[PDB]
Order: sequence, then C-alpha cells, then structure tokens
Amino acid sequence: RPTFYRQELNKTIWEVPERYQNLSPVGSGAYGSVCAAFDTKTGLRVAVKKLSRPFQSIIHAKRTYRELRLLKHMKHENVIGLLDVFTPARSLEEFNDVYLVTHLMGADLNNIVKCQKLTDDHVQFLIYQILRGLKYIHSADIIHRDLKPSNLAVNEDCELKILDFGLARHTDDEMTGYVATRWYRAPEIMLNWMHYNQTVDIWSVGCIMAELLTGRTLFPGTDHIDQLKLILRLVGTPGAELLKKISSESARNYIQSLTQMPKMNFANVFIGANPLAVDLLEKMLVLDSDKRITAAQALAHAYFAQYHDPDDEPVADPYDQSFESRDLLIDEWKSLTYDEVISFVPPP
Ligand SMILES: NC(=O)Cc1cccc(-n2[nH]c(-c3cccs3)c/c2=N\C(=O)Nc2cccc(Cl)c2Cl)c1
Repeated sequence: RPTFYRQELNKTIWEVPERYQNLSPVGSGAYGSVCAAFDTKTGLRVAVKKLSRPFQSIIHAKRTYRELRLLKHMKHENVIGLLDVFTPARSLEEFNDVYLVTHLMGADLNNIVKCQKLTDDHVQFLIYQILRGLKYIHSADIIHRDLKPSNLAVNEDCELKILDFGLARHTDDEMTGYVATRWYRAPEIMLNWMHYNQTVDIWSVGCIMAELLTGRTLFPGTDHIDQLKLILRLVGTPGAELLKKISSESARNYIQSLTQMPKMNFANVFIGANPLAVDLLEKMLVLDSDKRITAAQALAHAYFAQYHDPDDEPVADPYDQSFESRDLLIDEWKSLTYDEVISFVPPP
C-alpha cells in the first residue's frame, strides 16, 4: 500500500498515492472530476478521475461498477485503457471513493476539425482508427452510444482513442436545443424508435466522418424534430419496411406525417470528396439500422486500403455483462466494486 497525500482542488478533497504529482483540474461534473497529473512511477502524464459519491444511490453504485468493469476490460490501442485504480480506504467498511487513472489526452477531435486543415489521408487514418477501436468494442457486445468529437482523444501524431468523458447526467435539458450532445446520435436512439443495437455507433462515425471532410456539423438541428428533418432530407424519408420496425406507434405516426423525400446525391453534398469516402458515408448513414455497414465490414472497405490489415485489427476477450440484468443493493454493488479495485493488475 503506497502513502497517500491530501490536497484540495476546487472544493474537492483529493487523496492520491504520492507517485501522482502536480495535479491540475481539467474537468468537473455531477458524476466526477478529472485532473492532469504526472506519474513519477511510469513517467507518464495521466488523467485521474475522482468519482463523486460513487455509492450514494443504486444507480450511482451500478454506474461506478459499470465504468470500472468497462475500463478494466478495454485493452486496445484505439480505446482508453486503465493505468491504475485506487482508493484511500484500507477496508470495505472504509471504502467510499474511487479514483481511475488513464493516459492524459491533450486534444480531442474538436481541437482538430476547427481551423487545422485535414487531408483525405488524415480522414482515412482518423476514421480507420475509430472503426478499428469500434470493431473491438462491438466484438465484446459493448455499445458506446455517445460517440462524438469530444469523446475522441487525438495526439500530435494523429493517433486516436475512443473514451467517454461524460461527467454529466445526460438529462432532457442536455439533449435539448442547438446542442452537440444530440448531433451525432442515431435517429432510433435520439427519438426512442425501438430497441437499438451497436450500429448506433456507426451512425455517429458517419456524422464524425462528414464533419472531418467538410469541417462542418452534418446534422446541427436546433431541436429533436429539426434534426430529424435535416437527417431525412439527406437520407430520404423511410419506406414501409422501416416504419414497421419503429415499435413506437407515436413515433411511427409522426414520421408518416412528413412529406416524402428521396435520398440525396452525396456526391452533390460532399463536393469534391474522394468517391470512396462518399461511398462509405452512404453505407454508414442508412436510416434502417439493420442495413448500416458494421465496423468489421467498413475496415475492409476500399477507402481504408492504405491502413487496413486484417491480422492487426483484433477482437475483445469475452465480456460478461450479466451484472446489467442483476438487482443488487448499494452495499452489494459497492463490495463488487471493491473486489475489482483490489484485483486490478496494471499493464506491463
Ligand atoms: N456508462 C456508464 O454508466 C458507466 C460509465 C460512466 C462514465 C464513463 C464510461 N466510460 N465508457 C467508456 C467506453 C470506452 C469505450 C466504449 S465505452 C469509457 C469510459 N470512461 C472513461 O473514459 N473515463 C475517463 C475519461 C477521461 C479521463 C479519465 Cl481518468 C477517465 Cl476514467 C462508463
């Protein structure tokens, strides 16, 4: 057990092993806060997330267990991995705080798409890495659900990691209006159409790819309805085959009220794009989620010929998500979490 030292940072008490030096706040939110620090043991610049009251409710306790499980499992070049996890607590009785340590990310993909001039080769490499990371996440039946530029860490070498930097609740207010929180969402998830699957993430990748190509938000709707309209205008209104799959009668009924519209010519939307980019976009941005290209399928697409390597695009180890269907008490979620903290083994 290392020695821990205390330090207040924005009215938060931080109690961290001594190996973590020079803590500087980089983000705050209802679910936690993050600091940059220097890890004297590895020489790495790190991010350290302190979870805010991780066991105050059942939903909180399960969310803390969930993140930990996720993070302990992710071992891929293009996905955030866990360097360390710690608590000041000496026992389960003491246990009330959880800190997570990952590699520090300077820039997100936002601090790239704005002003920084992107070649088609850069778009190729960036999206390739997103897809390579997604293949791995989806192989474990893990769905990101919230892919967007701010959830993608990118270094000076254009190397990329998927993460989820959400410190916030994800409320109705947060999904409302002219907001980037909603711009990358698959329609079926944005509007609660049906039970969704992992292709929600492919929709997001399409929105991201478009924006990288044009330097502009693909669907910057001023609200849910306006956004739907932006979408339908590009990809066309649904036919009867798709309407059947909208299991929400009220959703179905509204979407039938709309003037029918054909799918547009993408060559005329993405003027001057590599035709292979255009092609790939048309296969990502399909209304019917059963017919979207998958991550595995898209890696083999001609657009990525320069990067694609089937012997170096690995799948995940099996991920037991049976806890998700389980009904536990706070104390039980907490002991589960405690066990996972105790048993962490750092990477090589
Ligand atoms: N969703 C929940 O209820 C649990 C829940 C709540 C909050 C975040 C997350 N997820 N999900 C993923 C994924 C990566 C790939 C596919 S999903 C990663 C992740 N956490 C971070 O990246 N943290 C993180 C981000 C920046 C700095 C530091 Cl230090 C940390 Cl720790 C799980």
